[PDB]
Amino acid sequence: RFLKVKNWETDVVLTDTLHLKSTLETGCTEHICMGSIMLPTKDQLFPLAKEFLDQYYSSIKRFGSKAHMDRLEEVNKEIESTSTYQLKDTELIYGAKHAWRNASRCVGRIQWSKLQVFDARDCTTAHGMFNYICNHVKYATNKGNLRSAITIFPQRTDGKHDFRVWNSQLIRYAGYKQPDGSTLGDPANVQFTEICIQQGWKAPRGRFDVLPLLLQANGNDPELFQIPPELVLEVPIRHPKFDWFKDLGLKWYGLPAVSNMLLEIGGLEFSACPFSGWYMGTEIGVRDYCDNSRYNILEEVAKKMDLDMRKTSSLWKDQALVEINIAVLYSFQSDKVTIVDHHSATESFIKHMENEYRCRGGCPADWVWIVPPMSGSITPVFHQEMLNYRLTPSFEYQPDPWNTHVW
Amino acid sequence: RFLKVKNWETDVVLTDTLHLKSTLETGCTEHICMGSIMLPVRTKDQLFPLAKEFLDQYYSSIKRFGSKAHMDRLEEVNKEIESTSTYQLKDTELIYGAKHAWRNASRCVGRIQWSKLQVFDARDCTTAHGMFNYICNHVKYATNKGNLRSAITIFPQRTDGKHDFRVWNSQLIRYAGYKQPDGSTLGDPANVQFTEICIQQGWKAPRGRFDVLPLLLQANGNDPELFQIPPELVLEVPIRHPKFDWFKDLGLKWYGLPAVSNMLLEIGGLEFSACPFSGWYMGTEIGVRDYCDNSRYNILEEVAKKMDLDMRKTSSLWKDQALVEINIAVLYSFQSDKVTIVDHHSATESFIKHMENEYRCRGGCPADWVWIVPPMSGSITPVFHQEMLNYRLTPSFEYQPDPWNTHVWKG
Ligand code: HEM
Ligand code: HEM
Ligand SMILES: Cc1cc(N)nc(CCc2cccc(CCc3cc(C)nc(N)c3)n2)c1
Ligand SMILES: Cc1cc(N)nc(CCc2cccc(CCc3cc(C)nc(N)c3)n2)c1
Ligand SMILES: C[C@H](O)[C@H](O)[C@H]1CNc2nc(N)[nH]c(=O)c2N1
Ligand SMILES: C[C@H](O)[C@H](O)[C@H]1CNc2nc(N)[nH]c(=O)c2N1
Ligand SMILES: [Zn+2]
Repeated sequence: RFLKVKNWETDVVLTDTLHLKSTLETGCTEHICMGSIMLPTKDQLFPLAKEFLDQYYSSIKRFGSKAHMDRLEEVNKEIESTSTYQLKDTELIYGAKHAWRNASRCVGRIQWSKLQVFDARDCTTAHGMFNYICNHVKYATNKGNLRSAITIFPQRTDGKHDFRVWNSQLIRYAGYKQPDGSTLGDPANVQFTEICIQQGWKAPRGRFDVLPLLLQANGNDPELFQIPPELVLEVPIRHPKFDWFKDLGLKWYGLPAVSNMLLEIGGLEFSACPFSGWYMGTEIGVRDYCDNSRYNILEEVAKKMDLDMRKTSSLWKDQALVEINIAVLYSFQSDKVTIVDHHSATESFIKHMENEYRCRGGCPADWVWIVPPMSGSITPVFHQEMLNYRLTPSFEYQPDPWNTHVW
Repeated sequence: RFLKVKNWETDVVLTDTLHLKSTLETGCTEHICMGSIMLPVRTKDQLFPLAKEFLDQYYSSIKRFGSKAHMDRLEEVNKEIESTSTYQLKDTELIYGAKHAWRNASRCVGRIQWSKLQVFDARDCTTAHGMFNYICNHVKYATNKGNLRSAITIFPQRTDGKHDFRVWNSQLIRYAGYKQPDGSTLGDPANVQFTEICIQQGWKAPRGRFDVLPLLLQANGNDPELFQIPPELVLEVPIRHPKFDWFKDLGLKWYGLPAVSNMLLEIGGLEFSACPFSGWYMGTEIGVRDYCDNSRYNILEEVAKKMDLDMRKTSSLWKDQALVEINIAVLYSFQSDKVTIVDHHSATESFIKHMENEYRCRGGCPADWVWIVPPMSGSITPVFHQEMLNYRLTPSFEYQPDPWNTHVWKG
């Protein structure tokens, strides 16, 4: 019932009580741990509503008050009458902020409470969606001084009228499968890019083509929009010592903005809720650049450093990896685009865990995702036991829309 | 019930049926995953099912399930349990059991080698001098002048829990740590406690940075006894770097032979509380963890100083740079001295092949991602992108409490 987590570097022991509130399931059993798997009615709705409003009214220290009881009856009467309900602005902001607070895979949560929430529940068309998104992009980018934000389109109704952003990120690069046999640009986005072309996009067929938005409103067929180029801040990648690095033609965008997830607050489902923060360096340098199935540039870089690639044991991949990552961080810092390195981000998360344990009785965390994909054991999160459990409000995956949507 | 695991780099999808033969629990529930928790006297009643289950596995593997030899062995074990309250394994059952414990070790990336294991049966051992001799022979055979060979030595099983055989050392070869009055540590901070015990038991500590610890050996539940491994048997590698000539002047070396001596081997319900085993190192065990943990030799600062990295801002990745050069040095040193070692690229690639073969032939390969992914350069190794399923098969290696916490001192 009370659970302990030890840090094996500092011997610090923390007691988790928060997990008893856990309200969704993990995919694990006593017979099998699924910790490393990527993806494991009016009656239903009121408990969910109650559960959330109880926590909300607890947070403003008004639990069991008149205002609390009144709201609970209001929502009860709204559900029984309308089969759903609407969140007050204060509730909405709280729910979004907590969805991030509870994201067990997010290392950047020390920032959870500084989230700008843009209420787009009045949106009705894809064109409106595009306006709301451009404003989000520009507000968050902030000339390089990045600011966390989320924009929240209308909640699901009968699920025949969903709002969806088809892009997986607001800003991503196209991928085209070539007669050659290889892949030009980002191999992660072939299927979506093809979908764009099929809906009508004029693809330029470059390596770093910013994808168009594909926006679905009120269950309708989605439409294409190009984000004003002047709103998409990009960074050319150079190395502080290797002059030749720039000759790779590498760039990345400043704004990371996940657009394909579902926000669940008090039982209500917000299927279009793009949110953005700022990058940890390894996300681009290790994953985007080096993943065999991504831009996969290790071989090229190594050659330019003139390393012995005859034998795995010269650690040439590791040598090139560090340099690629040094360059990402240098390039962003020099251009004054907010970025954080894995040492600093994981140290911050450790301070955040301790705060959550002391002020909330715990912090759900998924070690598999929290430990950076390079230099794991020299960051403090490596040695930190973590308990992973599912709290609501939350962000959830949802099927890619082209699998669901009927045209 | 079938379970799928996907590789996100290759899209290879595998199907596990083997998790169905799982007995022991995980620590996880439907409501909480404990997959990153480090550490998540049997009756007759409990013993016979465990025996039967083991002997069923064994007779299947030799293609003799349900033979007369199979039924007779069951009945013979049956009686031995009913009459003596325990039982003895045949040599072949022990070999098989020790190999399977390794095969089943979900946190071990080196399992492609599981069927090549030299088993030394030390169940006739009765004294701590006896154990010492057994362990010297294991050390010599395993070392093999640098061409390392996997081996395990198996001392008599637990009886009433009052007569346990234990090796108090966590590894057969490890360096002393000495906490100084000024609060700093000389040698390996990981071994301070055990070092103190050794000194308390009467070891004369040389007090250097790399002193091989004496063996501390308990036989038959008796108080343990100190023995120095003959230095001629302790293969060491001095650490130097291929391009950086100042690296040797750091004064570093390490031992060639990784040999865990504090785990418990469980076979068919029987508990073997002293069962030291050894293989060979993956380079990152020394260069990432032994040298670079803040709680260990903690050499990252000194190395980066000497490389003249920019150390004012963590964002130079000075730590990451030093870490790679240290690990380059470790592998270069071992290879140059012809001591067996494997890098983390080669080991993880080998593990992925092992894992697919295991799915094809055994219907599964239980695997702990937290432990299998190397502690540097995780995502440019093929395990990072491999979904794994973690579950517990017997035979197995388990932890046990350190014996200085449980031992009843005789005097
Ligand atoms: C502000 C700085 C932020 C940093 C440094 C950061 C960092 C990260 C990183 C490194 C990951 C793992 C990424 C991967 O390997 O794909 C991640 C995942 C995640 N982040 Fe954060 N993030 C930030 C902002 C935000 C915000 C504003 C939100 C939501 C409002 C958010 C929600 C999430 C969620 C739900 C995941 C896991 C998603 C999944 O399971 O696929 N992050 N974050
Ligand atoms: C042949 C060369 C071997 C290699 C390269 C290898 C590699 C490794 C590594 C890197 C670890 C994780 C160690 C740590 O991070 O502390 C490990 C764990 C483990 N190894 Fe292997 N190993 C080898 C041989 C063996 C042998 C011979 C056995 C026993 C017969 C064995 C049984 C285990 C077990 C039970 C664990 C997990 C221990 C735990 O749960 O803490 N290994 N191995
Ligand atoms: C806000 C934010 C801040 C930050 N620094 N980085 C990101 C991008 C990393 C990220 C954050 C949250 C969710 C996802 C999607 C991960 C994913 C999902 C699926 C379905 N398949 C994958 N292979 C990967 N990616 C977003
Ligand atoms: C045969 C073998 C081959 C190889 N390449 N490496 C080793 C040494 C690594 C190892 C293998 C098995 C068990 C342990 C003990 C790990 C441990 C456990 C706890 C509870 N705390 C720790 N700090 C460390 N370490 C052994
Ligand atoms: C807290 C965490 O589970 C712990 O530090 C583990 C993580 N993964 C590991 N992996 C290996 N191979 N060895 C270890 O000691 C650890 N330590
Ligand atoms: C199989 C494994 O679960 C998968 O590779 C995960 C591992 N850890 C990760 N960690 C982060 N931060 N992001 C990822 O996409 C992944 N992929
Ligand atoms: Zn689990």
